[PDB]
Amino acid sequence: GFKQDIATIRGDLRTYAQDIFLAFLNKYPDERRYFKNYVGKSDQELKSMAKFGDHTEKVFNLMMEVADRATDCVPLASDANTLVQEKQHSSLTTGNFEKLFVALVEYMRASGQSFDSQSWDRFGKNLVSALSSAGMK
Ligand code: HEM
Ligand SMILES: [C-]#N
Repeated sequence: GFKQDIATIRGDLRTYAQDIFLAFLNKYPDERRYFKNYVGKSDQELKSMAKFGDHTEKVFNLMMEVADRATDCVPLASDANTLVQEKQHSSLTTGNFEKLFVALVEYMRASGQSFDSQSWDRFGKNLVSALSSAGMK
């Protein structure tokens, strides 16, 4: 279930974070523009870069914190507020986050691993809702 999936992801966080983030960028290539350092680079070029792995690890660490702190896949308002108030998130709308969870759910369903993809879909939905409540346009 959802709780186990957090453990699955955390067990190999760097690998899953890079794979899912790439799945996001590749499904929605318009989103790559937000990430100047990643423009014009293949998956393998990005995986070779320590900074790319470090960035994706930090993002997915926090996502996993928000997921673990949630009750029944409903995230805490304070966590949504953190995400809205991140300086690097200033120009973003909830659609950016919606896209990320579409790609994440797609990745889980395509994977050989037994992810609770429906729970991640619900979690994504509830997070988008919470981002809006915290003031994200
Ligand atoms: C739940 C999902 C997300 C989480 C937990 C998250 C979290 C974070 C964190 C912790 C950082 C700082 C890490 C660092 O300095 O490298 C960061 C940076 C950033 N985030 Fe997110 N983020 C999420 C989704 C998104 C989305 C969907 C976008 C837009 C497509 C986005 C755009 C950015 C950008 C542009 C930066 C700065 C990257 C850079 O200049 O190196 N984030 N995010
Ligand atoms: C945020 N990536």
